[PDB]
Amino acid sequence: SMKLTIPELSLVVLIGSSGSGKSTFAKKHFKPTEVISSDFCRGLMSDDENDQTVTGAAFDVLHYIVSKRLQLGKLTVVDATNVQESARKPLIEIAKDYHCFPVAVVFNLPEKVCQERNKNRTDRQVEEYVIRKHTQQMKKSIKGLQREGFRYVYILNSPEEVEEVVFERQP
Amino acid sequence: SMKLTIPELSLVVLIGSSGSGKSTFAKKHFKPTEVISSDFCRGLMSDDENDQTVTGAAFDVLHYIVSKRLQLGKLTVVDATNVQESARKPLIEIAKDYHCFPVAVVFNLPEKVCQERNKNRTDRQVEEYVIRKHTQQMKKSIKGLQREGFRYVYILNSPEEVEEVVFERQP
Ligand SMILES: O=c1ccn([C@@H]2O[C@H](COP(=O)(O)OP(=O)(O)OP(=O)(O)O)[C@@H](O)[C@H]2O)c(=O)[nH]1
Ligand SMILES: O=c1ccn([C@@H]2O[C@H](COP(=O)(O)OP(=O)(O)OP(=O)(O)O)[C@@H](O)[C@H]2O)c(=O)[nH]1
Ligand SMILES: [Mg+2]
Ligand SMILES: [Mg+2]
Ligand code: NA
Repeated sequence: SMKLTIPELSLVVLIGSSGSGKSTFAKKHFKPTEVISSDFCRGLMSDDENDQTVTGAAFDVLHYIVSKRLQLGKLTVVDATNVQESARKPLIEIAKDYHCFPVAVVFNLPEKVCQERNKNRTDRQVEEYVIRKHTQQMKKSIKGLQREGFRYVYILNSPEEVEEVVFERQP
Repeated sequence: SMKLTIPELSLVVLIGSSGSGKSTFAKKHFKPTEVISSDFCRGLMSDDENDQTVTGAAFDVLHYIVSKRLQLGKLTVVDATNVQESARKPLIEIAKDYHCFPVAVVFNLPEKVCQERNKNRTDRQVEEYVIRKHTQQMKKSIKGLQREGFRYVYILNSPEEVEEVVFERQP
């Protein structure tokens, strides 16, 4: 098993390409109400999924809901790609604002693995260019995560490592 | 600052080339008796500095002393290069046996930084090829450290980051 320690009061930031299995992992490891996803927040703004005009407000709404949860001292997982520094930055600030530990959980899987899961998805899909870009972005992000303010940085380097994860909420 | 969390019961494994500032860092951040260096253990076997003829005995002594400390449940810092997996693995296994958390602190500094420091040393110096090799070995080591069994992996990527470090011991 790969034991990843997180404090009871954490902001768990999932980092990974579309198709890297963030939501699947989130559903396996955390309670449904602990998980705030970008899909969910966009859905509050529009029932039209491909509406790129609501993306900003959805980010704002994601940040706000997370802020209020952490404020209440409730462990929260951000289920969004988070492969751009600009997306991670406000989460870190939120975490530090409410004295939570920001934790990065990085799905450092090959692009091919994500591309294939994507094609095999029945719920919703993205175009292949999206995952190519995500994967490059995820990779460029790894080295700097600790410097960004993440107190614990856990890089999962393969499907088997992802599968073997057990969280220990010791602190 | 760069906050690194370590449990009260830790085996803190410093990982860095000769010249990367391990002992300097150890002296700044830890009590002298918490630090066990390969150089100290070698010195118990021989008067000659960096006596390469007693290396195996020196590391045996290091492992023994480290094991006895962890047995007493006392936080220990291993101040050796630890750039080889064969050097790290027994520390991980020692930690696991005494139910302690192994923590990796990696001095991921550019080679030239270490080379420069090396030449200004009054204590002892190594040849350039040694530091080249250590740095290569260190860099190769980084990705797999979590998988090796390190519970927390902290990579310090520049002197600035190294300087900024503050440890938080959660007891
Ligand atoms: O180990 C796994 C994990 C996930 N999957 C499969 O991968 C597909 C994508 O899995 P997810 O829907 O969990 O990916 P994601 O959250 O990272 O994707 P975005 O919302 O960012 O777009 C799903 O169909 C899932 O069943 C596997 O096949 N094996
Ligand atoms: O931030 C620093 C840290 C250290 N140094 C200087 O670099 C030199 C080496 O620093 P150390 O002697 O602490 O390196 P080390 O323990 O990693 O090396 P080995 O035992 O493995 O050989 C020392 O002379 C120190 O003063 C700096 O110039 N700046
Ligand atoms: Mg998802
Ligand atoms: Mg030293
Ligand atoms: Na999973």
